Amino acid sequence: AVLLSGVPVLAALDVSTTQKFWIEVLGFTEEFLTEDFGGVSRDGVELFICSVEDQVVPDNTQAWLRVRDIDALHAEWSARVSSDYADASHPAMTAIREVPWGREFGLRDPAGNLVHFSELS
Amino acid sequence: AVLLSGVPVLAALDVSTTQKFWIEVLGFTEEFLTEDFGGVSRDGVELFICSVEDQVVPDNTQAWLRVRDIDALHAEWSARVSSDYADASHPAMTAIREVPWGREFGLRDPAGNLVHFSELS
Repeated sequence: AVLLSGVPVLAALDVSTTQKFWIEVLGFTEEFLTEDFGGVSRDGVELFICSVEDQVVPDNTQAWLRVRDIDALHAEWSARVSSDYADASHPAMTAIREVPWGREFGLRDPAGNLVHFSELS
Repeated sequence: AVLLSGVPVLAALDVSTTQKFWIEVLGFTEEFLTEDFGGVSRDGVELFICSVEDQVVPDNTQAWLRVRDIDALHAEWSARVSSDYADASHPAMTAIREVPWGREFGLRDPAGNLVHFSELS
């Protein structure tokens, strides 16, 4: 038995809207969408999105995506996603930060999930 | 910018205990452990484990791991993890199920996270 890859599952009270963001704003390709369960990918890296009935769940859900050329990716998204992280009514994206293992930025989606885009250095 | 891989983040009120399960029971290799944040991997596939203060979060957290030879993996774990899913006091593992996209089993860890081990067919 060999493990092949891992697929983070984001949570959302509204799967469809959250998936539309990952696709149209962030530039992921749709894999599938049902009412309760959605999937997207970019460069073969997949993320699923599953419905929940309590907002505390997505507000406490995270994922990491390892990237190459984090600078290009942040620039792609800088016009599209607010840098005002303190405003919880909209998605937002942090600046790129240097952390002890590499560089990363965080992105909070419309559902509340926090995804870390990171590069090892 | 190229995405390289995705890393699911499990939730837990007790990170250390949950990581000890993934390592000692499930046979993952430790990557790191701090009080609030842990990492493991197997065949290069990583999972992180992050602390939360509300049990509803891990009880509603999922991940998918794509595998090859799901039958070998289930057999590896069958003596080690109860098949009594209805008993919530211990980890448990479902039987392998045929789903419209392939075959899969679910594993609920001590923290409450549900991870799906799946094979495409």
